[PDB]
Amino acid sequence: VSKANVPKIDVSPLFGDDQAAKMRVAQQIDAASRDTGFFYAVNHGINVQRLSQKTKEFHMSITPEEKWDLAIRAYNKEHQDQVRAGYYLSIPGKKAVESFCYLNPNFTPDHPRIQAKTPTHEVNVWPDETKHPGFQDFAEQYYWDVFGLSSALLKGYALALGKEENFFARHFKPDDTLASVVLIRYPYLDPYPEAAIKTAADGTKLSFEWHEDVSLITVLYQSNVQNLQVETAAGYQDIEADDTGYLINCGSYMAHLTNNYYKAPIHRVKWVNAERQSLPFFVNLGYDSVIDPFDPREPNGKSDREPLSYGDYLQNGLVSLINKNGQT
Ligand SMILES: CC(C)[C@@H](NC(=O)[C@H](CS)NC(=O)CCC[C@H](N)C(=O)O)C(=O)O
Ligand SMILES: [Fe+3]
Repeated sequence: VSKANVPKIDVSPLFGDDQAAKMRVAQQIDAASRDTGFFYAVNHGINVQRLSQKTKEFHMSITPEEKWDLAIRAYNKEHQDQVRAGYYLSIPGKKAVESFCYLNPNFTPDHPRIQAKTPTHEVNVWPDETKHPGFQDFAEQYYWDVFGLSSALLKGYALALGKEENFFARHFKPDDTLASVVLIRYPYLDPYPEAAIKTAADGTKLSFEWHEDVSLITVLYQSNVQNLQVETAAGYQDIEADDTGYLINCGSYMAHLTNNYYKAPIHRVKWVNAERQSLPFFVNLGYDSVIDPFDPREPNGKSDREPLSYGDYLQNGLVSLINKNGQT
């Protein structure tokens, strides 16, 4: 098994006003997006230290009672409004991973999308503050820290594609973004239940099967345990871990709107028996956001693809990923 070329790109110019330096970042984003589809964003300005410090613990201190009380509807029929946000329980002997998903903190009962009961919008659920002091504050703060990094990255992608820097970011707004954070725990287990291990066609033991991400881009922090592989024509290649950087890739909404010029890389999660964290931020637009497709391979830039509303894209994609790769 070979190793994927995953360049480390200093993204710090994307926060500044040196326009040629921003173009030199954009060139690197373009090159990576046309190669394996992954890069590490470094010099990103976020305190990923601990982000990790916490997150395993939140993880290491929630009880079964609290898990049921926060569980999504797949695990708790009483919680019919929790499709996306809440706790995703492990099933000892069967399913090792567990996770906690939250959405835009601005989705409250006052928000018109909550009032209208629009699909994919939910009010976040949180544990008791006294049992988990500082957790909600940390998690909401983190959402906006990674929102800020993601905005800057979106400026890089726009410039890489020959657009003005706000081409994507103008649709990525605190008042309506459908972006989500997931705090994932992958446990060490001895014995590890074979029922929680999948076998790929090529024989590789996996925790999560091949997929394209449902996102515009995905902005991922993981602890220092190698696990991800990306598909290339020559087969799957290992993505090296880097617990100081953010691993970035495009999702299928980007592939759609660029006429597949920036493909959504197919990737999977190898099985590794080690305690680790996987903390994605899925960069989603607003429910009504529409980006007009274009084809940067064509002299006239024109695409015949239909502009997709982001919310309907997300509703279709999240359901499809559950059906194909299982309830997480
Ligand atoms: C590699 C990570 C992205 C992580 N995988 C994942 O998070 C996988 C594949 S991208 N993602 C999902 O299942 C979609 C979660 C969507 C979320 N509940 C929401 O409503 O927005 C892992 O470590 O398994
Ligand atoms: Fe993924």
